[PDB]
Amino acid sequence: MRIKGVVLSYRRSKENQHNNVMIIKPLDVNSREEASKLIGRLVLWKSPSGKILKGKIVRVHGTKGAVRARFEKGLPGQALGDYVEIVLEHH
Repeated sequence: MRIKGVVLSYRRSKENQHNNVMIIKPLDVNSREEASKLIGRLVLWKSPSGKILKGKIVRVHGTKGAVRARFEKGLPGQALGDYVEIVLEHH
């Protein structure tokens, strides 16, 4: 299963762990429960660089089902409105 989402916003990782954060609103996930069972799942975002960065849903945002994912590559984008695919990893 891959869930389709819209990156509402990005956050520049100023931390030691340079993992580019994003406020994703999954079109299928509009409940807190459906979002909370996605903690750890692998999000595939398409960077403007023409690369598919892999990320991890670290925590959800409210009851809206909007998930917040940190991407290992930590590469910028500012592609506000771009689409992701949340791979139901389940480790």
